[PDB]
Amino acid sequence: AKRNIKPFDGEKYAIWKFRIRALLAEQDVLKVVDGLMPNEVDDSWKKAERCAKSTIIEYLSDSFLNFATSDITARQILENLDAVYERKSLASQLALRKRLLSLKLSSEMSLLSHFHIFDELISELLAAGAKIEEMDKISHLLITLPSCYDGIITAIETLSEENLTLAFVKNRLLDQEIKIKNDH
Amino acid sequence: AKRNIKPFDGEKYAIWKFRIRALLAEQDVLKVVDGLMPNEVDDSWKKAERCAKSTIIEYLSDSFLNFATSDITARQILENLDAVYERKSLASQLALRKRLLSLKLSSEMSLLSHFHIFDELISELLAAGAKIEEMDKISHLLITLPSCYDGIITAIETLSEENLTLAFVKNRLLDQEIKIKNDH
Amino acid sequence: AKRNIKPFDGEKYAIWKFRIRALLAEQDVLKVVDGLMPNEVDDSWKKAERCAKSTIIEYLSDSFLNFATSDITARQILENLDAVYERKSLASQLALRKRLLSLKLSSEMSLLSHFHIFDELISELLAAGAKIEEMDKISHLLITLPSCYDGIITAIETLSEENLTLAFVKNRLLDQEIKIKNDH
Amino acid sequence: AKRNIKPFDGEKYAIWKFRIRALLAEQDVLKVVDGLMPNEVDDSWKKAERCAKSTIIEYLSDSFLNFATSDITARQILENLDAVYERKSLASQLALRKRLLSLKLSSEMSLLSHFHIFDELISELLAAGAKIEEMDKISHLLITLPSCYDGIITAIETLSEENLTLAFVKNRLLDQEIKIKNDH
Amino acid sequence: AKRNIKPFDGEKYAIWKFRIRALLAEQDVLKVVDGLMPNEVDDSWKKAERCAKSTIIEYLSDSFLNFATSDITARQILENLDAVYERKSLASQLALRKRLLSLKLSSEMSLLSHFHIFDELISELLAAGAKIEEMDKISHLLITLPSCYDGIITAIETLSEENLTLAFVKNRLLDQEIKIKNDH
Amino acid sequence: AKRNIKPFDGEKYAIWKFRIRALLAEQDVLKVVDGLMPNEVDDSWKKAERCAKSTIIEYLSDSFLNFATSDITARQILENLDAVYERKSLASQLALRKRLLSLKLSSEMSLLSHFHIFDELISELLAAGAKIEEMDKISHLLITLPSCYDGIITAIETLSEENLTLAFVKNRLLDQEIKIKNDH
Repeated sequence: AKRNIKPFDGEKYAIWKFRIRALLAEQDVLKVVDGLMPNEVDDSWKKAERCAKSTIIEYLSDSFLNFATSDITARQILENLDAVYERKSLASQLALRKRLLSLKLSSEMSLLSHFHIFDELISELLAAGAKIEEMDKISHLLITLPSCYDGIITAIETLSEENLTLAFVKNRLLDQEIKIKNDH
Repeated sequence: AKRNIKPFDGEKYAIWKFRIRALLAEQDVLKVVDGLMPNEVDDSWKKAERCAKSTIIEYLSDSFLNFATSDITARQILENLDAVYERKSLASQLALRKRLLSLKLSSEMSLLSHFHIFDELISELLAAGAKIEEMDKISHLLITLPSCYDGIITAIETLSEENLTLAFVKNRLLDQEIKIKNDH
Repeated sequence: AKRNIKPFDGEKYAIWKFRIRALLAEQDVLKVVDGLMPNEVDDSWKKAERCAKSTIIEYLSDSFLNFATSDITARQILENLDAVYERKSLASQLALRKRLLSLKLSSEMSLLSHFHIFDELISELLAAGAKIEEMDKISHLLITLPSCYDGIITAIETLSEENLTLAFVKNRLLDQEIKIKNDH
Repeated sequence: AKRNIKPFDGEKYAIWKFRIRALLAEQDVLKVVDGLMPNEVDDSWKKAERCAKSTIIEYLSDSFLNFATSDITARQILENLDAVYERKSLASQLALRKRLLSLKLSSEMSLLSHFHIFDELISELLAAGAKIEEMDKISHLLITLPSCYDGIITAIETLSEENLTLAFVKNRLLDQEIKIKNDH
Repeated sequence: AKRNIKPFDGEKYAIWKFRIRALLAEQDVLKVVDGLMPNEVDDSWKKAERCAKSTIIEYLSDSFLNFATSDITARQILENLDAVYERKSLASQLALRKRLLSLKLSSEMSLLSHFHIFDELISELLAAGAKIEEMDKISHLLITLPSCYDGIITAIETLSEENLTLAFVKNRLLDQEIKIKNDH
Repeated sequence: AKRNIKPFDGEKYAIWKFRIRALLAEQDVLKVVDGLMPNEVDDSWKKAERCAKSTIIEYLSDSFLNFATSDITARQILENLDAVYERKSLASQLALRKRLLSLKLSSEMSLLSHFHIFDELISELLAAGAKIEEMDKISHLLITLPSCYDGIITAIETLSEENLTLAFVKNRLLDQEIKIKNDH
């Protein structure tokens, strides 16, 4: 159905997995991957499993068929791909946190690309066994900015830590980005 | 279904949203986005929800999938996108007003491209939350023109401000642009 | 359906309009644009309106959607496009007559491309609002040719008016250039 | 359906008409073009007429849409195109005969390509209604050959004028061409 | 259906004929061309003949459409193309046999291009009415490779013969080439 | 249906066979290949056989059409292709082992890509009839790493050979890669 999914070439596994899961959810098949295996399986379950396996095999590049050649269901294929490409290791978290704690904003880059990079790093941390909530994301985003945003950083941190959301902080930062680009 | 929609890469959100809304209306699915949530859900409503969510996910770039990563409906995805990209802000509208006031037609550019740029700026300013009347758009268009159009700028302002539509002014400006190009 | 209709980008509006109308007629949707609005609208009429609007939006560039941005029917979109791009402006007619009269053939040119250029100029001129019959088209085409064609030009202008058509004249000119190219 | 059909740009009209007729016959729609118009029209006839007209418009270049701008059926479009193009002017027949009378075999061209070109010329001339006997075709083919085939020319002329066929002459010419290429 | 069939332009007629016959067998139409004229004014027979003619015409280039312009059955069209491009002539067969016997192999081209040339020569002999079996093909192939392949040529020729194919020999020769390239 | 299948040209036969089998299963046609032939054949079985043969032929290159020239079914084509290109021979697997020995890790390549290449080679070797135990896979993986992994290799070797799996070794090597890339 959806043909905007680039075949898995070993790069950007999160995006491919998300698009495959969305496409499966379109066809009322995502219950196979997530839902528990019923004690008795009927024709509908078999058809759903066949459709999920066919879709996953179709959206895998030629070199990656070996993840599906064996007699393994779609959920097993996704589990194997997740284990190979999204592994929960403390070393990965420790390596990624140092990059996240040293991610300054370059002058030539706008806050939209910087926000995209920061969100990519946060999602990569969350892929491993990390527990980062909204407040930690806000704190990292605030500490990953140059000195021109000191006023908004001081003002935002004074706000109560119960209604703060990442979108609100991002909008407040973009407003001062617009203000700052005028004063430089 | 319709592959003329450019994936949303953070630029020209109004066009992308309009195209997505039109595509959803074609499939008889737009009732998810705008129609009220029924008290009792059925198979048709769930199918429409899934189809709308899958279409929106299909027509988003790889960077913007975090708007749909959460288990939320297509209506909520569009609401979040509206709040993050079509929010009403005063600083942004002030910057757009400055850009409109500092907009000058270049010699190389033709009046059609200048009109397109002016309409884009007006649409962005209106989305930013600045109410603009037709006469304000007409005055901006008149003052954003070079000295070659001074005669027609003076002539147009003398007309009564009761049926002066932007289309008539644009047509007259094109007609005199033909004469201006004839004399160069 | 058909992808042979190039998206509208401000050039060759008549061809795009005709192809869009033909595509709408193929899907039995042209009654929306041409047929009178019924007093009571049913599911079929609104479905046809949605299909026409989606088709026109799909075959419009991202810069030309400002007309359709307002929630208005496709018939009004076509009417606005016609008013903007097919307007009875005398200055455009005069400029296109001046360009058409001074349209001498170049040495490095193919007469099929010359016919294409002449026909697009004529189509633009008719869009400008100046009616040109057949005889004027043949006269302009004949006067646009060099002196090497004088024999066939005189033979054609000596022929009867009833048998004189633009396509027949173009065929005669092709037959003559075959000899001209052979005789070199 | 068939994408092998080249859009009609004013050249080789017979090929385009044959391809379009075959495509229409594929969809069981050619009955509209060829069959008599029924006194009472139904939904099927209207759908077939719409499909035929839409296909003809789709497989027409931008320079020939004027043949379908008027509100006419596909039958009338094909009739007008036949009237304009399915007629051989005196100059066309004279040019065909001149090409036949001045046809020669080049060094780089093989005998298969030359035979194909000669057969194409004969087919085009017969399309104009010029009856040609087999001996005339044989004489034309023999005089269009170089001087390297004089031996087989002398051999062929000595055969009785009762069993001379074009196929036998072509086979003998190819057999001699094999030796001629060997004798170099 | 099958679009891998390239349009016939007087090149590699055997491949095109095989693909066309396979496509006709897909639609159960081969009875029209291979049957002993079981004509009994059947509607199914007429439909099959029309479908065969349409399929043959679709996969023919514009140059070669003169082979099917007349009202001849698909069997007659295939027979005419066979008589034109598969001519049983002993002189051509002898010349091609000389070409095979004096083939050898170059110093720069890989085994794949040499195999393609050998396949072209063998197919042209089979077109020329020469009866060649698998063993004859292997014997012709194995006398053209350089002395670097003698170690595998002797081993292949020493085998028990019986059930060995040209494809297996080609695979072994490609493996030997892979082993050779590491040294030379 | 799916045109993503590269036509077979003697390279990567397993991928081509898997894609062809998947496509046949999609069309409800694969039952002719795996399922037993019924004693009495009906029209449905004949249609499925025709579809399978035509689909296999369509995705065979012009060089490999000789595998289906004779009157054979899809099963015969697939079994002949298996016998020629999927046979379990010493020569088939010795080359694969010699390629595994020379799979040195490059500096620009991450261990994810190198692990994928090693897995592809191991799967190809398994398809070559050479059964490989887990420890052999681990040793083959370990001998392809540079001197930067000496410590982890020694630690792995000192481990007991009871529950040492390839996944555990790969995870340890990836953690060591993180540590190494940190130390540069």
